[PDB]
Amino acid sequence: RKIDPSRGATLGDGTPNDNDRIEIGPTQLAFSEWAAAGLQLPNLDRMREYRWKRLTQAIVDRGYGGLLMFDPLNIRYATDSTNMQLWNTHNPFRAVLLCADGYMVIWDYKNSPFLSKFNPLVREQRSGADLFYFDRGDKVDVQADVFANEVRVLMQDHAPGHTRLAVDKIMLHGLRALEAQGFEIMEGEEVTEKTRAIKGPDEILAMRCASHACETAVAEMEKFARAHVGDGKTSEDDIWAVLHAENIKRGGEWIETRLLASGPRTNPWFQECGPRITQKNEIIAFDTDLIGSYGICVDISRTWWIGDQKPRPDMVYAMQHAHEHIMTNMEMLKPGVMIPDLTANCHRLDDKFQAQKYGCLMHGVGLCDEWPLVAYPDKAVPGSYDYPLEPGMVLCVEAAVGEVGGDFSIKLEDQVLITEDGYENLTTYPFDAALMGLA
Amino acid sequence: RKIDPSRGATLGDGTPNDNDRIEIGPTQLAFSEWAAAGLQLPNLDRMREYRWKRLTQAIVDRGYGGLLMFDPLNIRYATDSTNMQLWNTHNPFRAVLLCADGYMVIWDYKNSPFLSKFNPLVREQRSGADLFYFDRGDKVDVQADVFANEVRVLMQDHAPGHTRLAVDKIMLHGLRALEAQGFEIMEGEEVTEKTRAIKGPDEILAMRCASHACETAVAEMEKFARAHVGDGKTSEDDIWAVLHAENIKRGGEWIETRLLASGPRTNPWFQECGPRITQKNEIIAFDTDLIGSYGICVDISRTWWIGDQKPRPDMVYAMQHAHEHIMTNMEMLKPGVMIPDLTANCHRLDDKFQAQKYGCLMHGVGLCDEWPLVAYPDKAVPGSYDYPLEPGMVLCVEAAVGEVGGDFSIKLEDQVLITEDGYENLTTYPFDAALMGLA
Ligand SMILES: [Fe+3]
Ligand SMILES: [Fe+3]
Ligand SMILES: [Fe+3]
Ligand SMILES: [Fe+3]
Repeated sequence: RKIDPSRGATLGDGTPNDNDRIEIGPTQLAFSEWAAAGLQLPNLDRMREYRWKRLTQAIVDRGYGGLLMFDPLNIRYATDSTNMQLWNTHNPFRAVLLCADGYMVIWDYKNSPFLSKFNPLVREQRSGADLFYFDRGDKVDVQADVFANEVRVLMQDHAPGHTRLAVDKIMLHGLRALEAQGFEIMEGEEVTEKTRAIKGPDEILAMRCASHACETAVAEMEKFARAHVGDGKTSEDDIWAVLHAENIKRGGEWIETRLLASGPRTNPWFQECGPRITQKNEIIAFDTDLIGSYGICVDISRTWWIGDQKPRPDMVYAMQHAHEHIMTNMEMLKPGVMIPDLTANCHRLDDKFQAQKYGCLMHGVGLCDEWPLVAYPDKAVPGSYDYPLEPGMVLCVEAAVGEVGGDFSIKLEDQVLITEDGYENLTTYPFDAALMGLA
Repeated sequence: RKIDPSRGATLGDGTPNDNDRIEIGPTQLAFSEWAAAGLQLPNLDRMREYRWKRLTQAIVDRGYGGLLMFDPLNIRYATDSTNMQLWNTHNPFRAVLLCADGYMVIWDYKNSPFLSKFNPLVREQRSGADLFYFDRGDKVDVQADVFANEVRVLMQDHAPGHTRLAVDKIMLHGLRALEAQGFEIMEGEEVTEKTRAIKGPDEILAMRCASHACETAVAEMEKFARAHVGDGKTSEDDIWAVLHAENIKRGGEWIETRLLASGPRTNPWFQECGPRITQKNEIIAFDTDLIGSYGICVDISRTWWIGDQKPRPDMVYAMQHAHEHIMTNMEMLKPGVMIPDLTANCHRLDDKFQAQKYGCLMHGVGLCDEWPLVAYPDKAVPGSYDYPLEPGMVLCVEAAVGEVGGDFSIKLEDQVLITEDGYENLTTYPFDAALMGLA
């Protein structure tokens, strides 16, 4: 019956206290750690209502009649319902229509209409939005017309007079079928990215929980790495596997990249975690890029020195330079600052680090990496992100620091909330004391 | 610095014996187990040439000038190059163009041109194919035109006279820009799915290795589950986490679904792995849906009974029925058989299992789930997959067996190669003896 005997009919996040329920979420392990940490749990019903209201408002503000979503991350934002998320990312079997009057319909996997029933804001569970060759072979086009006619009828009933339908991403068969029904297809991502960019109070609570769980998982990985690196057998993959397992054990969902590398494989950055046998007296740098508990992305980066010797002075300087970079850049953060002014006033990396610097100095984060992208001045494009920061935005602040042809790089990154009058760094994970020149 | 001291300049798959190399792949753990199991390793160079030749021929055969791929799994097929695959699945930053003359170009993440340089069949490494709102904000359109003009010039030089460009999936800004350059956009998935459907000799060797690694990882998971289920603490997530870690430790890449469930959460099927505390004397059913070593998908399902008591008779019957289903259907497999004849002649499940049966009785598999999909008679669509099986195809054979309103389901699934004369079941994982009604 109850999954948590110490509680009544509901868990702390308001969901049912029922070991046999369909809905998943954080494990008892995660909840125990969070309670011991004194973290306030999100109320999921209020969270789901917040997102839905805000997304509906976004449609209305643009004078659109609706938004059609095939990206599982947008579907997750709109409904909080998951279904084979990773398979869904490259197999578009799922769709959500949200109309300007708030009416929301999901076309789900035929076999699994029950996966969104926990959210009453999802008014209908249908099927048949899977318009790709694996699922339908030479008969995609017939179903594309069935599906587009369904969307037409829903829009006639729930957004009469509107011809503009925003779509995040759709297969060409789907696009043509919708256009044949008389829709003008608008850019759906411009709707979803800007909506998702402002977190409500429950999303922020959810993120604090996910962040705590992610930092716990990383601490397990550090413990494992410092204990086993340089034993002649332990690989990058061995270390990284710890993060995978500890995330899953806390109700997390997946990891977006393979960004953990050791020794000379840290420079250039973006070499992937693999079989390399790790060594004593070497750098290990990683980036969590992690979809964690409550489906919230925790995106932080740390660089470790592991060995009996001291790190080289150039490693210490680089680490200190990287730290100075993100602390200076996050100090720019407060409501009302224009994104291009972040670009213009950002901390200046030394010349020898300019060539291999990161693809941005900041980016948004929520269910994954999100709008905005804050480019360095030499890559920034005029008229691309002319908007101010607002309370409720969350930005990761980045530093990649390495020389061309060098044998190491530093990667640091913290996750930062915009508050009413400034910012709050959510990330508490320590910086390697030897690399920081403190030890 | 060799990663394998017992070898010369190359590893057994022909790749460099170099601990510090960029290229990732199977771990020393995986290679060690495969050697002990007596498995011949693929030659990756010949594998990569096989795929590239076959895909180029597919373009030529259709009278197209090129194939443009944004799906990371098609990119993986064409180049064997990974780059944040999971991030890529829902962030289309990457693109590969293959022209009718075999000329092949990748547009990669700006910061990482080196990630595909190990494959000399990739002739150029460019950037700027990232046409989505996160990456470019309100200036996607400008870059979409830059990108489309580059594709035009390449097609002019390497497929002159062709206007037909196959595209698997592209953002609408990209579609509009390509059509503005005079391209007729063809269905790219019809090209990629049919090409990937036939595995060459080295791909089959890679799949044998991946299958062995995955089966090893599942055996670790089974050991964990049988030792810890019913301790009042161990969750579905705890058990599943073992598969995650053991896959990563062997050079695997990710898991596509969350299909592991315990007790009453197995019925209906497609309930996701979650926080449920597992119980003694209960069914656990799961589906690996796993992207494993060498990036090969291993897609198998097993159902376990764990407890001091015997399974109920209806459980044993359902298991035997499920096993009979896949063995009977698998027996249909040999070259020349038309896919809808598989549909027409499949084993018939008992009436009480029909309503909740699986979405297909078979589907292709390679780098992930692939064409064809073999539907049950009541879902099959005429003219959707009118094609014969061929040697080198690999099909998973499925069984979901459960009653409406029931408190358990069985899920069984094996991965089967089509041979010159018939079939070869690649899957050797045991079936639960107690559920099979054996002492
Ligand atoms: Fe990151
Ligand atoms: Fe980041
Ligand atoms: Fe499966
Ligand atoms: Fe399958």
